[PDB]
Amino acid sequence: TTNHDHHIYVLMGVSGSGKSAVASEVAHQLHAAFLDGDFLHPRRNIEKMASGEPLNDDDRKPWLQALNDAAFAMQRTNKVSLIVCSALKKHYRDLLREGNPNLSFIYLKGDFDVIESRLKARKGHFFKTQMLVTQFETLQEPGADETDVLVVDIDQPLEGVVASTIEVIKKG
Amino acid sequence: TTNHDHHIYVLMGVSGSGKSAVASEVAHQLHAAFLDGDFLHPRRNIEKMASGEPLNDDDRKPWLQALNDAAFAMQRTNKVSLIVCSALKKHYRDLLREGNPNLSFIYLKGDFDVIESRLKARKGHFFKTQMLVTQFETLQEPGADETDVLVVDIDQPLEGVVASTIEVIKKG
Ligand SMILES: Nc1ncnc2c1ncn2[C@@H]1O[C@H](COP(=O)(O)OP(=O)(O)OP(=O)(O)O)[C@@H](O)[C@H]1O
Ligand SMILES: Nc1ncnc2c1ncn2[C@@H]1O[C@H](COP(=O)(O)OP(=O)(O)OP(=O)(O)O)[C@@H](O)[C@H]1O
Ligand SMILES: [Mg+2]
Ligand SMILES: [Mg+2]
Repeated sequence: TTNHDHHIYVLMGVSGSGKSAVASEVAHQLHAAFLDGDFLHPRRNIEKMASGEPLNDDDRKPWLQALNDAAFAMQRTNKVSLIVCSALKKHYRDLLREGNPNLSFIYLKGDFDVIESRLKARKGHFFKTQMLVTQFETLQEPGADETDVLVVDIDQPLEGVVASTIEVIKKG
Repeated sequence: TTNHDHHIYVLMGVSGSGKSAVASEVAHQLHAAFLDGDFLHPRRNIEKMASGEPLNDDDRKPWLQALNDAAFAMQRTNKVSLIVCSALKKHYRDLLREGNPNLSFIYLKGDFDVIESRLKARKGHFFKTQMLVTQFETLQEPGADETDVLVVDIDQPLEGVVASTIEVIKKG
């Protein structure tokens, strides 16, 4: 049922760290399945969000379980499946891990100043520094004790992180 | 909550019509959001199918309702959203339509001989005739009364199918 020769990689990291760009390119070049985790939020969450209220860990819980389940499905028919999910808290990672031993994470790791300039570089985008601060505040970095976590250096042009991500995926 | 300025396109058609190959390349070229609808099956459907049994329409309902919420979520942040779902039965399509007035279908239309040839050209694939035959039996072509349906000619090279898809997407 779990297909141990198929693997799932959750692209994680704070907002602006490259999750969508990297994951978009990596799936293209690898012919891999690709799911953006934001699309699994229940109707409930989309409406809360539209109304400007910020989700809570109790709201994230149903979203994450659906993420879990979608990972379970993707691994039924693809050797390599990529999911985009910031996954800031260890506890979110545990919820994704459950029942998916063939799941691992690729942490797109960068420090604050690198990500900030990358967020600023978008024409017309009004940058609120506080948004990023909190991202980093919320971030619970996966340490070495989290052994299904691979880490990729973002202080690199898009092509590099894409390559490092590929290397990380192919490394076995 | 319905962003009436954003749109969702459900690429549909029988097995082998090209849904995946076309949606992939098209989302790539348009930088559109993309969801393979098979990834939204509830846990139980996956197991049921893991066990070798085919889904019945009761199984499909919650699958489709979840896909519906997924389209709902996608249109929140993407101007163009692609979803792959063969959606053969009118009923499945209504399930998708509900609460999504900004959703429409893109029918990858073509006949047996053409689809057959293509499935057969898969290297290593032992073509089983009955499969495709059942697909066509099950197909309830969207007639003119389904006004949210766009049609594309599959009897054209992939990249033309792509362009024709791109053309109907940009047509408005
Ligand atoms: N390594 C890179 N080098 C230069 N620019 C990059 C790199 N990676 C991503 N970018 C750009 O920086 C911005 C942030 O990337 P992206 O949208 O993928 O981040 P994200 O992690 O998905 O953010 P969010 O989680 O908020 O949706 C984008 O404009 C993207 O084009
Ligand atoms: N118009 C095209 N011209 C030639 N070959 C095509 C064309 N479109 C798709 N193909 C090829 O035909 C095969 C069927 O395509 P594809 O896997 O995208 O169909 P599908 O609708 O997603 O089928 P399924 O629902 O079974 O996954 C693929 O191998 C694809 O590479
Ligand atoms: Mg993103
Ligand atoms: Mg397909």
